[PDB]
Amino acid sequence: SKVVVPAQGKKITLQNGKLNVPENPIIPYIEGDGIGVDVTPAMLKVVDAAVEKAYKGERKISWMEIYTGEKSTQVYGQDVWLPAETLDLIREYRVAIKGPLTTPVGGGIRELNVALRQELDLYICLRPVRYYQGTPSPVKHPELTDMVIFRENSEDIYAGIEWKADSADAEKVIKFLREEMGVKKIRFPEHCGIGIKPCSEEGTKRLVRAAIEYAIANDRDSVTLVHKGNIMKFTEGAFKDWGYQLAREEFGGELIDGGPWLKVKNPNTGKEIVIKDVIADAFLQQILLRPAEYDVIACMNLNGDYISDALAAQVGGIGIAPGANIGDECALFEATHGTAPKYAGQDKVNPGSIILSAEMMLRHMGWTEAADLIVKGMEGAINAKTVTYDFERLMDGAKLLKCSEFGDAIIENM
Amino acid sequence: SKVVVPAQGKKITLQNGKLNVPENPIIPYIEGDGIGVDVTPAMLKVVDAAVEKAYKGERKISWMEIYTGEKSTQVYGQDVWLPAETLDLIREYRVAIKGPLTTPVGGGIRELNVALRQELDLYICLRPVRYYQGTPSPVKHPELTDMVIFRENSEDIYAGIEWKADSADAEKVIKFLREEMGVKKIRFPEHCGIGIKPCSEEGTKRLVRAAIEYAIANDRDSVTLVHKGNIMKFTEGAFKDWGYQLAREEFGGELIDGGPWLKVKNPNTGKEIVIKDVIADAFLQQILLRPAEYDVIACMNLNGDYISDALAAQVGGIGIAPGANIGDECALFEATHGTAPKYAGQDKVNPGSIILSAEMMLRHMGWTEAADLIVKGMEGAINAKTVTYDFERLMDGAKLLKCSEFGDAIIENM
Repeated sequence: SKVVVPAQGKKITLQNGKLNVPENPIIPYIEGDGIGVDVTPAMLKVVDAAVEKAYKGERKISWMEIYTGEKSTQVYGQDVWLPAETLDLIREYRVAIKGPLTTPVGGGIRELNVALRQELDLYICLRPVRYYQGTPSPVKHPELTDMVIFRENSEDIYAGIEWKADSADAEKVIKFLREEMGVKKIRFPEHCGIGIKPCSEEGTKRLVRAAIEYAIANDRDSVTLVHKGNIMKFTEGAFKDWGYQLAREEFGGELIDGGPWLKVKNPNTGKEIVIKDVIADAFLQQILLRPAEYDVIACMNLNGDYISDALAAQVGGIGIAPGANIGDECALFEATHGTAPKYAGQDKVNPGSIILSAEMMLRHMGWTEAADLIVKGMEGAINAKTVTYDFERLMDGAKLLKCSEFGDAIIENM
Repeated sequence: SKVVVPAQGKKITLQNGKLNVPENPIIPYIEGDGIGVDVTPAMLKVVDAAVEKAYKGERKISWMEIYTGEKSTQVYGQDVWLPAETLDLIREYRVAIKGPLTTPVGGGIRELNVALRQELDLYICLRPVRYYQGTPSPVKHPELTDMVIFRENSEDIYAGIEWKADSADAEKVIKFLREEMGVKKIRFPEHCGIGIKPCSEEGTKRLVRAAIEYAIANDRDSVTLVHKGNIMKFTEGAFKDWGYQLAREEFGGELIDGGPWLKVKNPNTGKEIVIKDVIADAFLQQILLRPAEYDVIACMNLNGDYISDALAAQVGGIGIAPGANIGDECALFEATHGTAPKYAGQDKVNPGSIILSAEMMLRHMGWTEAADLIVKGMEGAINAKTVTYDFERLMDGAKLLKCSEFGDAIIENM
């Protein structure tokens, strides 16, 4: 209704589990708030150059701007932060990419990134972190890290089922918990905010299934379920049990003797994938001390949020960390950083995150060659020390480029 | 009843907020399970040598062994993992130290470390991490880290208020949540485990008060409240608001203009303590990228657990990280690592954690000189590269000592 759908261009189609991508697909993009106005132009220019170079003119993307966050209120009116048509258009065109969003405070509105993932049921948050050679790192051996995070997006404490201290509602659930449930373990029942943490079997088995399938399809060495189940037995503990169960029941998992770890034989390479588990807090230490020991990671919402943020900081990739939200009907690729309002419009921040999320998009669409050209450009720009301010500060001998220019460095290294 | 209270020795007394420590105080200790049988002998020998050297014979500790975990079932019978008298004796003698505990699986028993902290209301988990010069680290600059963690011990998802998927109980609370509360946001209400997360005002203001007071008493530069309140508004968000509020209301906090950060003037040094906040997941990145920016840390149960584990791994201190649990009536000092059953009895693990927790104990008792001798011994053993297997693997030029011998290295560097 305020989106202009492209005259040339054809919708991607879902023909039962498989995307059928036209040569001129319409891809919806949300520019983003803040520095989105800087990074999104740079991504449109490098994805274009990459599909121009890979398919020699045969394919072209028809970008269609859709609206969410702050820009959605300048186009549809001050009150609408998430238009209902954005959810239909992402549903309909199947794959979309987006910049960073601003959620307002003061108006009772919940975190718009999380609202997109729950409203479209994009239950997989997929976060790949690997080291790009030559990026400044705080650790000794960033190159030992190469992990793929499968974070459950639809449940956990992150669902935002909670009530305010001294509200009638909070009072009412605390009364129910103490009188009807007999909970004698709330230290201070007065002035007490209450959060609900759900974990279901359908919720963990659809995420863990997507994680093992990723490991078979890409011959990864292992799947680690990380959880905090020694303390949260019936949610985090339930997640680890349901994940091991699904590996035995659907993938023919077998004990590496005495257990608890399982072997899954890859039906294609013949190799064995170890299914193992480690407690979340010891895991946060393990990724620093022994990163080469881990590979595909499956976890719940909150843990996945922390794991991905920590891992991305150790490889120097806070501003180049890619991400996707995948459900059964559509996928939403995204810049994983914030809107950084100070720098907005100055053309200086790293467009690295949204560009590498675009390579994940291209790859997901089957346009592997275009996708490969973007990570070739990336490795080359970085190695050329021809870099944006956030990497140049920490580097000796770098050439400082604006955000737009780093886009052009990616195209020149293609 | 099976504890033998020492014939010589006198009880520490609480004379309203202040400990009055005798020259021969009786200190209860729980040996611990696993490697506790190795590390606890080493701590008793170095604390002894340190109070022998500091006060030239005038003071002596009268150790009284009390029982919890696996050793409690060999002494009181197979069923009793936490004797009710252990809670009276810690209550009564005011300060205790303990080794690592085994919680059993299969018998419905909750994590005994957490049960001690809740049963005695030891609401402060205090975790100091600093770098000891010359220890192997995975990061470039471990010396930039010097933080003190104030972790809330009595509330959060850690209280273990939860029910099993498909239990009558879980069914009943999900029915209450969907019908009486109108929650339309549980993705999968069937086969769904439910955890409760409480956060109260009394719970966060008593922990944050202990954190600011620590910063005034030790002239630390800042207090950072780390929370995940952009998503959990009424618990994590409540914690950050109640912490800022208590800094304005009880410490005369003032805006560093426009806010949200506050200044507290130290009533003794005249210096200003900045009270600030950072979101938990960005914090996990910040401690790696800019550790020198942070100092005293206040957080809820789970976040504090992760923060302390991550920070201890970056300074190479997973096996020498000290910890205390402080309430108003007693304090429980502890080895923060696990029981490591493989190595138990082999006299080879690092006694570093329980020894440095003993220095915190000594310090808490007012025996500052004895406490100072132990960290002098520690710095010296490490610098001498006269070290236990866990540090020696990673070091070039080290001398490998057994667990007992490293105790003696600490005494020889005193």
